[PDB]
Order: sequence, then structure tokens, then C-alpha cells
Amino acid sequence: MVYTADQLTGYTAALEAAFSGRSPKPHVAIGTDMRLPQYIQINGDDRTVGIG
Amino acid sequence: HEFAELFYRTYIVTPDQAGFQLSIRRNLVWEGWTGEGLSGEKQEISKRNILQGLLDYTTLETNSTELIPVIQSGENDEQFIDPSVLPAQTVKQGKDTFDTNFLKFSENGEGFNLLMLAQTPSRLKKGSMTFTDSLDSRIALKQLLISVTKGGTTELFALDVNRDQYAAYTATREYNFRLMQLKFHTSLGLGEESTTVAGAESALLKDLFDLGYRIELDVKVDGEMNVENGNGDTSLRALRLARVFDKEGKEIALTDSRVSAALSGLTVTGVGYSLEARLTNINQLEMGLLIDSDVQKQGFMIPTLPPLVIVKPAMVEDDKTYPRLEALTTAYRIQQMRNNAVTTLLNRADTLKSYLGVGVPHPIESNLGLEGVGQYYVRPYYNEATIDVLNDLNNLTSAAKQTDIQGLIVSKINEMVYTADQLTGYTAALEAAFSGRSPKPHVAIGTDMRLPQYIQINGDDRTVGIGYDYTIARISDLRMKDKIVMTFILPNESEPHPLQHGVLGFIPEYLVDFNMIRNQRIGREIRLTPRYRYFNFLPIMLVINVINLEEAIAQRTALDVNETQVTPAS
Amino acid sequence: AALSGLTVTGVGYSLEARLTNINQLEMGLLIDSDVQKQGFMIPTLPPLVIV
Repeated sequence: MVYTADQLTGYTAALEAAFSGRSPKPHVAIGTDMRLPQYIQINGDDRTVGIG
Repeated sequence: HEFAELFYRTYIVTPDQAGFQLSIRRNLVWEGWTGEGLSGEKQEISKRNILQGLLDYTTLETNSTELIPVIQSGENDEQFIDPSVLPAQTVKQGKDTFDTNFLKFSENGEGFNLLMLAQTPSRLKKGSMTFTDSLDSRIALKQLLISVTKGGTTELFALDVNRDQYAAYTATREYNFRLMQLKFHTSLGLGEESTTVAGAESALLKDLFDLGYRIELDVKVDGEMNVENGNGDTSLRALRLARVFDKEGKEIALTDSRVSAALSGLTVTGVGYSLEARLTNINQLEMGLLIDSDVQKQGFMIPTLPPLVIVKPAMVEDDKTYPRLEALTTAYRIQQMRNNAVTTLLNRADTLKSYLGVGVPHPIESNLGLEGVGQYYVRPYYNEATIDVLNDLNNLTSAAKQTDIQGLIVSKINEMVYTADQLTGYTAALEAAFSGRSPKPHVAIGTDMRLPQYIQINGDDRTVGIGYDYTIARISDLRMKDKIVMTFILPNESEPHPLQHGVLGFIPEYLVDFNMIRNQRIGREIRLTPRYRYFNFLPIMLVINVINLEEAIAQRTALDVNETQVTPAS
Repeated sequence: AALSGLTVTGVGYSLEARLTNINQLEMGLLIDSDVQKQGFMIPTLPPLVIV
């Protein structure tokens, strides 16, 4: 879901054009209840929401 | 931008030159001019590039010395077998075409003159055959024709008597300085796999060959030959059925039920033979294969593009009807580098698909209206395939499904690269162009922004292929979507070669500022003239498509199974 | 069989001809810039009271 963005959406290039002089690392927002965070963080899949 | 730089090397031309020319040397091999036919039907024989010779073997291995029999009815009908048992065979050597056949087994004299037999049309045009033409030191038998007859039906077996125990004439001494004998004494085996003339299985041996039985014949061939005059003769002394051996190879008596039943009425008799003789050309009356060089020179011309210009009123100081200069440079950079660069590549793919066909290589020198001089070194080749990740995936744990698609696509890319290298013979051309360098065909990888997180490895073996160097390039343009382009490039070399994929003609351009009066206005026009053009040489390109990539992740995919039928079904 | 009675003839052609307008009588790509702004207001909200 995160990767399918930025391409047909073009967020990162727009960020670079808007803000010049830094490396663009988009920040991913995570929102959920008390229940899912038990199943979001582990060790065993390097990607949590996406590498980098 | 890195993409167009990767696929098309930038070439800088000083502004006083309007183009560049390329003159490529070629080395050709061709069987010689025709003399007086129509001097080659007013179109000289097609010459074959020697670099094509590393792959196929037909452009070589001449036959211009072998003294194969030639049929000339009315003079040499007797020496050749009765044509009612075998039609005349057509063979080709040099510019001559004629028909050959098996000789007869001479009986009670009537020896044959082998030199006088093989008068090909090129010989007669040269004139009558001289005295000094001497045979070679190796005289051998090619084929021996056996006649397996049983009940009235005749089946022929062409046995290659060449390459057996005693098949070459051996010099013998009485007092004669040039006489060689032959005493052919051995056993010929006819296995089950043995095939009749023009293929097919013999019906006369079907019963035995169902049981895996084999038979042997004793072949008693005697003969003598000279190599300074050309006379010769040959007789057949004996040929009889010897034994029968089973499917394992023990001796079976001829009186056993199956053997005796199957071999009743069987008869075998020799028919003829053919000779391996060459003429040691001591007078050097041969023309062989010649070698020459030619060049095709092509000129490339660079145009001047329509101007890119802004207009602002004079006397007025502006930041929003016109920004800083940087906008002009940025707009020109966009126009040259991104919109135009992904256009030539797609047109190349479409042209290759349209004209060369999918997966079908064309011979070297077999195209003239195609792009670039690169076609004069390498086999033209373009191939494309599709990956259906949803229906082409095998994973067990849902926690490792992504390594699965990574490995699948990497393996497919590997195979595409290897098969392209195999068919087009790029490595030979690379070794031919340079000698200090060693063949390291780089893989130019073109892809959009989606796949590079799935090609780059995480814990998986292989990225692009063992011994292949690579450079993955991404472009955000939406013309490219779920598409990959791959071709070979030169990593380091910066001048146009036939092995370069494409060279970008680029000329420095300078702006001009001068206020115009066009229809009663005074306003400062800043004018930037572009001049550039992409050029393309190599006829090699590979494309792989990715489809349903999101789908396969969306659903579980597990274990397409072949429930291989232990139930009453087959 | 397929090529019997097949005739091919030329009809026309077209030119990629450009004019090197040294005096530059063209419009090209005109570059401008505009500014757009927005209106945002912060309202009052119902209070909370104790007796």
C-alpha cells in the first residue's frame, strides 16, 4: 500500500521540488487501537512499513 | 538525468561541424567471381561476413578437390549401378551441380579409370584433364550398399564403411612404385537402431528387432589402385550371414525356433561402393575461397530545434511574468532529457517488434534498412515475455512471500540475459572489437519507480546474473509503468562504435537577448535555441512485463498440485 | 500464386523541413507565474460550566 503511492501520486518528487537542499525520506503515519500494535512490531521482517 | 545518460552516451560536437561520418571496415569471404556467366547475373555473389562463421559452419568447409563421381550418360553408364534400384543423387560442389551414384562391383575385369570419371563442368571449361594430376596418399571407402532380400522385396542399407578398422588403402610392394592394395576383412553389424536408406525401419527385420536381436555379416572386399595413372578395379569376394546375438549379447544358434523362423528365405548381396579420393593439385589449378574488405560509410546530421522563448514587457521589472534565468535552463533540461528520451526507446522497441518478429534472430548482414551500423557485427535479435505473478508463484509461509517474487523475477531476468547472449553471439563481437579488454557485457536495466525495491536483493541469491555487471535505472515518467527494458552497453568507452547502443548528438547552445518591435511593441525577448538529437545503433533489446503484482500479494497462493492418478483413471 | 498480378506504385512523400529563423519570429514557450492564496478563520466553540 505504501509503495503503490509516490508513483501515480508523485509525492517524493513533489517534496524535492518544494523543498530543496535535503534528502527526501517520506515519513509514514501509523494509526490504530490498542490491539494491532501487538502485531505490527517484530524482528523477522526488515520492512515494518517499508525499507528506508 | 541518469536514465538517458545510461542508455544514450552524450557526444559533444564543436559548433562549426554539422555532422559526423562512420566508416566501418568489414572482412568478407566469398567463393570467387563467376567469370563469364552474366558476371554473376549482373549481381555479384552475396558475400558472407567471417564473424558470422563463429556460429554457423556452412560458410566454410569447401569441397573443390574431392574427386566425386559425375554421371555423363552415353560415356559412363556402365560404371554406375542400375538406376532402377536407386535414383541419381544430386550433390553440390563449387559452382557446379551434377548427379552422382554408386559404382558397380567390377567382375571379371573391366577396370575403371577414376580420374576420367570425375570430370565436373569446371574441369571441362578448364579443358581436358592433364597427366600431372595425381591422387592423394589416402584412398578410402565411404559407403557399402547391402541388398537385404527376402521373398522378392528389397530393402537397402547405407552403411558408412568409412571410419572402421581397415578402410584406407595400404601401400604394398611387389616392384611397383605407386601401387596400393585394399584387403577389407571384418564384420558389419546391423543393430536394432539401424535405419534404412531415407530413414524408416526395415519390415524384413521387424520380428527379430522386436526381440532386440542383432545379426552380423562377414564382408570380404578386395581391390587395388594406382595414384599416378588413375586406373582401378574392385571385386567382392564373399558376403554371408554369420551369427545372431540376443538383446543381451550372447550367441544364439541359427537353429533356434525364433531365429530359424525369422531368417528363412533371407538373402544379402552387395551392390556397390563410393571412394574417398582427392587430387593433390601439384600445378595449383584451384581457386579456393577468397578474402576481401569493404566499408559502408554513413553520415549523421544534427538539426536545430524550434526555439524556446519567453516574452516580457520592456521597462518593466518582473519576477512573476518571468522568474530568474533558472526556469529557462530547467525547462530546456526537462524537454531535452525526459520527454524526448523515453520516446526514442519506445519507438525502437516498437520498430524491432514490428520488423524482426518476437524471439526470431536474423542472420548477420541480413538487414539494411534497420537502425545503426551495429547490425554489421551482431546477430539481430529482440525478444519479449510476460510474468504472471499470481499464477506463477510458489511459497509456503506467508511471512516470506516477498522473497518469492524477488527470486522469481530475478531468475527470469537471468535466463533472458543468458539466452540473449547465447543466440546473438555478443561475446564474440566484443572480443573481436577489443583485445586488451575481456568480455563483460553490462546489463542496462530500465525500470520505473515500483520494481527497484523488488529487484534489489534482501537475503536472496543472484541479482542480475553470475558474472554480469549491472546498473538499475529508474524514471518516474508514467509512459513507463510495469515495464522493464534491457540491453547491452559499453560501460567506459566514449566514442561512437557499432557496439554502442546509441549516441546522443549534443551541441552547446547559447541564448540571445534583443528587444523586438513586432506589431508596435517594445519588449525584451530572451531566446534559447535547442539543438540535439538521439541516435541509436544496436539491434538488441529485451523487454519483460510484470502483471498482477499487487494481486499475488492480495491473495494466498499455495501449491498447485498434480494429483497424479492413483485411482482408476489411467 | 499470391504475387500474381500485384502492382506497386509510388504516390507521394513528405518533408521534415525546418526553418533556421535567425531573426526568430516565433512565440515558443511563454513562462509566467501566478500567486493564489486562501482564507482561513478560527471560530468560537461552546463552553463548559460548573454550578
